[PDB]
Amino acid sequence: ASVHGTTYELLRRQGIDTVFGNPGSNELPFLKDFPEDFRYILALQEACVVGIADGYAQASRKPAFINLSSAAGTGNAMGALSNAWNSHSPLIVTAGQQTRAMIGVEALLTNVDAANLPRPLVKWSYEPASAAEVPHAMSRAIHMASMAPQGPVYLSVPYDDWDKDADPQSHHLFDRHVSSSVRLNDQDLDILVKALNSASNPAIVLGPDVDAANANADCVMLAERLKAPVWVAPSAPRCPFPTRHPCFRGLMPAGIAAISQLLEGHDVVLVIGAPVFRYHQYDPGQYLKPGTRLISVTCDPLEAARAPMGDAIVADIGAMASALANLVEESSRQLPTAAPEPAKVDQDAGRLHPETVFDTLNDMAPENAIYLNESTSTTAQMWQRLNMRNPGSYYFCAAGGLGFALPAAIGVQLAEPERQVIAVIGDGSANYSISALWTAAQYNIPTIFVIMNNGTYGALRWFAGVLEAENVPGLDVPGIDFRALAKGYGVQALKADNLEQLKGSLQEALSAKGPVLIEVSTVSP
Amino acid sequence: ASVHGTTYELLRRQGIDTVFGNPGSNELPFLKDFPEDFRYILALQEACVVGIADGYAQASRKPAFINLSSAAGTGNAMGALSNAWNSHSPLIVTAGQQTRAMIGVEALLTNVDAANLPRPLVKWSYEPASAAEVPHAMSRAIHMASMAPQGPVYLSVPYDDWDKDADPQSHHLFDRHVSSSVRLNDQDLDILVKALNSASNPAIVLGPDVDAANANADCVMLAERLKAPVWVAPSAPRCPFPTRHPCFRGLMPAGIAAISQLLEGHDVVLVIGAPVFRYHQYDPGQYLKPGTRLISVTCDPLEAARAPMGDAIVADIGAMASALANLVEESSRQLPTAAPEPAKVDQDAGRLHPETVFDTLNDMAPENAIYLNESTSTTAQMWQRLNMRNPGSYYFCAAGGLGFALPAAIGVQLAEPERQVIAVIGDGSANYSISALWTAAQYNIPTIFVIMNNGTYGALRWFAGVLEAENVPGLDVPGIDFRALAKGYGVQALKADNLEQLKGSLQEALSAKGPVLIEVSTVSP
Amino acid sequence: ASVHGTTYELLRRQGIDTVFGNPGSNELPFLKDFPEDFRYILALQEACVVGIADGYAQASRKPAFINLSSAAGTGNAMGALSNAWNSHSPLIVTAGQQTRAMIGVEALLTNVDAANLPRPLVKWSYEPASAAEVPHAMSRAIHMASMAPQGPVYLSVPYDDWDKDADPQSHHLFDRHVSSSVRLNDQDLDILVKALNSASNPAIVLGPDVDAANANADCVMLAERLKAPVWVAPSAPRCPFPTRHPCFRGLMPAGIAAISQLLEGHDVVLVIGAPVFRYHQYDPGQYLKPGTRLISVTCDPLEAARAPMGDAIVADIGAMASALANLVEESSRQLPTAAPEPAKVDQDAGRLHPETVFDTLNDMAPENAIYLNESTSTTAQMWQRLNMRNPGSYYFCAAGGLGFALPAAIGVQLAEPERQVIAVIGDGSANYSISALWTAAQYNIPTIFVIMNNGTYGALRWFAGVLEAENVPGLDVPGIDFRALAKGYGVQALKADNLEQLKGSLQEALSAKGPVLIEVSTVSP
Ligand SMILES: Cc1ncc(Cn2c(C)c(CCOP(=O)(O)OP(=O)(O)O)sc2=O)c(N)n1
Ligand SMILES: Cc1ncc(Cn2c(C)c(CCOP(=O)(O)OP(=O)(O)O)sc2=O)c(N)n1
Ligand SMILES: Cc1ncc(Cn2c(C)c(CCOP(=O)(O)OP(=O)(O)O)sc2=O)c(N)n1
Ligand SMILES: [Ca+2]
Ligand SMILES: [Ca+2]
Ligand SMILES: [Ca+2]
Ligand SMILES: [Mg+2]
Ligand SMILES: [Mg+2]
Ligand SMILES: [Mg+2]
Ligand SMILES: [Mg+2]
Ligand SMILES: [Mg+2]
Ligand SMILES: [Mg+2]
Ligand SMILES: [Mg+2]
Repeated sequence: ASVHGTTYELLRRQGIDTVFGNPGSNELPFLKDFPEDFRYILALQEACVVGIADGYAQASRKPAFINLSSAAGTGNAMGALSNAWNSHSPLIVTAGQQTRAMIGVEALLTNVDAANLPRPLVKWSYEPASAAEVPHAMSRAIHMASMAPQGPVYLSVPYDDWDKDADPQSHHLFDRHVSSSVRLNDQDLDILVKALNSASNPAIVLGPDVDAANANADCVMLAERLKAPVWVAPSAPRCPFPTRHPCFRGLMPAGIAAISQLLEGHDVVLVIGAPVFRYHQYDPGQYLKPGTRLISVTCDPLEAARAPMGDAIVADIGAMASALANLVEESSRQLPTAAPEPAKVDQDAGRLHPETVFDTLNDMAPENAIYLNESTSTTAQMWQRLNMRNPGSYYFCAAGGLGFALPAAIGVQLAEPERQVIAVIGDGSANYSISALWTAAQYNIPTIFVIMNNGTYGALRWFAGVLEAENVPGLDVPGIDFRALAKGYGVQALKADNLEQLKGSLQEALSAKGPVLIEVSTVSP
Repeated sequence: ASVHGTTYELLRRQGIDTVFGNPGSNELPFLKDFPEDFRYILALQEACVVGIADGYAQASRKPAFINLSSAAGTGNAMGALSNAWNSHSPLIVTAGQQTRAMIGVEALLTNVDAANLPRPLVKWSYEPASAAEVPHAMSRAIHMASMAPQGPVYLSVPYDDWDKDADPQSHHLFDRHVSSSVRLNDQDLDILVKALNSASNPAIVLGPDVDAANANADCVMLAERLKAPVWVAPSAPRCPFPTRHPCFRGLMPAGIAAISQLLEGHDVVLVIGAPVFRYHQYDPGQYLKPGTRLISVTCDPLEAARAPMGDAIVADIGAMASALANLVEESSRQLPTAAPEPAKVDQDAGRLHPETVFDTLNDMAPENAIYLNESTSTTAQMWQRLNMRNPGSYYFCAAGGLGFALPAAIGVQLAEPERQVIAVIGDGSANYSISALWTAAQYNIPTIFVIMNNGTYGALRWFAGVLEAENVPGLDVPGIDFRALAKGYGVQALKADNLEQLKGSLQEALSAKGPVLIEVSTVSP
Repeated sequence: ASVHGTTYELLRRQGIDTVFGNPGSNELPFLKDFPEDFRYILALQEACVVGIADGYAQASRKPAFINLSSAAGTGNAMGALSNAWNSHSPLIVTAGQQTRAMIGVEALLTNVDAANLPRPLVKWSYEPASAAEVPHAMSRAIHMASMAPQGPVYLSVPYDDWDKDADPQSHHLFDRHVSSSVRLNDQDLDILVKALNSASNPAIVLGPDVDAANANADCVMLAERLKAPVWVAPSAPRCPFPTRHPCFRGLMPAGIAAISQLLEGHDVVLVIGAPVFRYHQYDPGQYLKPGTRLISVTCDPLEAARAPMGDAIVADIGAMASALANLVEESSRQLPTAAPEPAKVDQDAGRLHPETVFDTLNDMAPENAIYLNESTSTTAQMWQRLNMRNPGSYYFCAAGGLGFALPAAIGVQLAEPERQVIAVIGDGSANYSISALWTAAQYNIPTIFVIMNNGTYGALRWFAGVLEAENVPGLDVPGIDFRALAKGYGVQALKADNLEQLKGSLQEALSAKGPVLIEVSTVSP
């Protein structure tokens, strides 16, 4: 067998059947004789390639495979990799390298010091020392991406390797099963369970690794047993809990003082599947108030190490959530009562308040819709206004890197063909990965894109106001016609200048057979 | 509180009470006002500092704290860090940096790009962005070193940071408890247990993380239940099993073909706490023979990812070994019978055969002796000839880096004051970290050093023979007087030119009140 | 031809004929069939290997070639590499890697992520992607080490590469000539010359790259023409000027305020071949006083970029010094008058003051002696008391990393067999690379080692006093018998407890046929 044949067999035996890519010369010897059982999903720029693959991996809860073009292709994707790192996305990023005979002279397309290029945004980065090593290196990449804490990995392959003879002993790679599905030993788990049972006023905080693990239902059971309020950890990349469940208390503010104030009076705070904590704004104060102790369950040693307070347990979130939910006592305390309905903001017949948009989406979207958020000034209102009953219903750029949601929404829709994906994206954010629209059109992936057009980088104007920072340049983005951009890439386009038009446009989009972009005229901050 | 006061409080609250170091200018502001409850152990060169700390950590099964002098001090220790990486040794390596005001100009003693210096031999490497961050960074270092898979970490601290005011919120760091004491979920563990119970001819292979976890006794129970032979994984850094137990089969040869041949006919091979596998010599063939399947339990994702065959489970070795030992059925098969006694090699009244030395050590040493090995051509015979009944009885440089055993033997003896440590070190190896002897003398740490003097780099002569490599320079090391070196550093010295003298010297050494070096004249290969 | 044959031919065609090494398994296929025209110099630990090679390179003014054993060997040398980086030493560091077939599994002796290991202390670091690339990679290493600014480089080679067929086109590598012997263009050089000619009170500061370039005599001519005082830049690794020439003003204090004060009243300060500046102690103030402007000529862009003041020119020091010396006008100003003789310190019949030792060395040593300094508390007095008329007469650890002088003195003596080398080394410093003594004995390299024994880390006690730092541990190093250590490694040993004995010992050492160590009892600080 050739290295080419052996590598594709390894991929298929490990459950990989799709290649997300943008091709180049160094990758042609890999992509040739492309297996008939594999799919290739082309995107027009590498931030888009990786964003699509990322959405696909996060929604499918399995690794996604990517193929990029040497250093420049890899480099174009590095902003996307920053998000993937923070979301623990299992991405296998491969890039083609020059033929071994031309690497020394640094021929055009040589990826110099290749393994260092994507650092520090990958768990493992490597270029094999010989062609016959390639299948083994691929095996390492697959497992490194897939083991807790999941994350992106990078493999660079000289293009002449693919046609070389494989080592017959590579067959031992094909069916390897590697598990990190582990939980705290019985003795210490019993101690934890007793602490939870004994708490007088427990609280629960959930992060994105809960949704990644599909631990949502177990966390619901845990919250109901403990009769505990449930918050989502700040800067949330995913939604880990049904947002209209009686215990739900919403998205935590991303500030030190704000969080300790919210947790005041709670004697035990159990954090599951989140960093402690992904703060953003400078909001100095106490990490916790006197009387509150914190216990974190995380899949990531780096998270456990850097928490400024609390105990921690490093384990698989699925295994831990299931064990805790099934072991804790049913508290005799009263179940928390549901948060009240959000207020209806006054809305005239002109430009749309974001609150109006979210209320309308919630009214019209199917109950199993999936939302993506890259409308950076409206996140708090989005979290209050969308009833998300099911797992896998929300994605937001985990490192705050714009250019995620547009392509990721296409990958999510590919992963979940029966769930309508609706990406709510600001006019500023829409540009970073605008060419991803083409992939939706070409493959007829029926994502709906809602562009919130207020003509400005609103979140930055807000932060500038907070800083009392005057005379900041570059905050306005006038003069973008999103319907024309959609037409440019072959996506049906609609405009909504008022509520009547928004309702009409959404009705049309929800009944469409392909992707649709709706440009919404929203109020200026 | 100052950063100095807060950091020492964090260290003591996290169980650290000893600093292994060689001091420099950038470290004086850390070392001043040294707490009266802490010990400082000086060594004269940094390979020695780190080797001592490494032995101490491995034997104590807890992190050891190191303080080195900027880049040059760190650099002098990097060979020692290579061993520590391979042995999963929990080492907190700190180094002083220039004052922040002088870093930009690159004043003398500036550690440039400090965090990159010890890579790739550390789990985490960092320099804090401000003085008030230092305690938090130290907390991260402690936990990163201590979490599975354990390993060395690096923290660089500008010397002006220590006198600055600490953040009062740093108190939340002091008592953090972080656990990685995890094992496979019940459902999948039951599957594993059933596979072991159903095996017709199981075999067990154990690596150093078993001894690190003190899982030895549980592995004995497991082997007795399964009625399975037990091998030690190749290139063994520690001894994970009693070497005269009936199931014990010794050290595996470090070759691909040799290992698959040894495992032939075993249907299930369970590897615990080892890489799969730390081969050395080129010995091509099948990774496993038809009919053999392999299951690896490892604490290290990097090990699980790179195994060329078998399934893997990434979990704590202590928790897994205990669970397996207590869950498996007692097989009705016959218990394996003990390996026969080693042959007595013919010995005249002249220079000592290594076999004679090991037999004599085994005869005379206490049953709870601890051995270290850096006699590179005699390892196989050492493993056959020493009855090591107890955990923590053997150490060998885990990355094959010479200069480990001499200082490590001092750290081990410090960790285990009631167990006689005997380091068996070749004449070549003895030189790498020779100045460590001084620390044994100064602190009266009563390690016994047995120098095997055959005048040559014997293992290299052997490998050259294997390669049929002629005209290799640099293989002979004549003209070293080890008694004089011992005298130079204040250690009692004895010579053994024959068996009578070896017995006399060992009797003297075993009754001595301080460290003793015995130079043994061994046969030339 | 084989890669082995082709690589040794490249080395010899590029002027390399000596390998400094400590061998290991991965290097045996390189070292076998060692060419009869090459020398191999063995040292017993890698800090010693690199120190010896460094002294050899610095004194010979040409690259030195080193061969180390995988990661652990490389790591043991990293403190030595820190000095080599700061001294711009052209060192070609090679290390053996595992066979390509065993790299993936990370067999024992695999150097993981090899090229990152010596960073940031090398100019270039690399592992070739195939065997046939090895000669080209070696060519790159040779030239990278040798081009201005000179420095260490690193090449990792899988051991199976050596026996493979070389590319016949590699012959084009053999005779490549690469020059960086460049100077400022005529127009701008004329501007510089006019500025120097027009200065009313110029001063000159010289650094180690002057001595490396053998630009010393040209700098003497320049100073005589400009009638300018000459200082040596702080933390001096080499001596760039005759120390009894009338213009000489000595070693600058390594402090910001001290230097600007010394330069006050000088309108133009010309710095040649030094960083601006290698300060050490914290001594805040003005970088330059009003009225002083600075112009730096440096071979190193990194130095030019980081200077906090002045203009800079990046060019070859030899070419620039020669051009300036020959272009400037002869000033009608009076030539500076020579510094007065140093005072004779009172000396009784007991332990030696360092001043006495240096005066005695100056009295007894040949006029072409070469000194090395690792007596850290006595540097200022050494610089005042040794008349060093010739180039290449002084070396001091350029990054302040101890363990340099003892091995470097052996390399310098090998480079300069007709010039008596005298290394003055503190009792503390002597231990870092003590085993280097063996190389001097084995190859009969007649270096004289003068150990200044005061029982303490004196420079650290001094700095602690400056910090008013109390209760610092680890500052005393009692109980070392240096005569016994010398005997241990086969070097003739003498002791000097008083001046009479010092004179007798020096007379004996200067007439000896081999290396000699003199242990001098010096006064305690
Ligand atoms: C790749 C990238 N570039 C720039 C930013 C900075 N940025 C920017 C430019 C924001 C404004 C986005 O504007 P929008 O139109 O998408 O949404 P809002 O008007 O609701 O803020 S929010 C923010 O953090 C970023 N996060 N990521
Ligand atoms: C730091 C370092 N340098 C060099 C080596 C190479 N090496 C060397 C030099 C060996 C010979 C050791 O000789 P010895 O006298 O200690 O023992 P034997 O004579 O029994 O081999 S074994 C080996 O791998 C190494 N492993 N580590
Ligand atoms: C590799 C390394 N380790 C530690 C130091 C710290 N250090 C040390 C330990 C000094 C004392 C040297 O003592 P000495 O006996 O050689 O000389 P003095 O007594 O004259 O200071 S000076 C100094 O910077 C260093 N520079 N380099
Ligand atoms: Ca906007
Ligand atoms: Ca030997
Ligand atoms: Ca001293
Ligand atoms: Mg258990
Ligand atoms: Mg699907
Ligand atoms: Mg490094
Ligand atoms: Mg379970
Ligand atoms: Mg103890
Ligand atoms: Mg010109
Ligand atoms: Mg010469």
